[PDB]
Amino acid sequence: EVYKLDANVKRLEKEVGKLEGEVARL
Repeated sequence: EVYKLDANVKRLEKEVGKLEGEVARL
């Protein structure tokens, strides 16, 4: 369970970062 969750969070970390990056200049 934990092994998968760590992977989920790592991916979300990247995805939220990308979103924060795209709305950053708006």
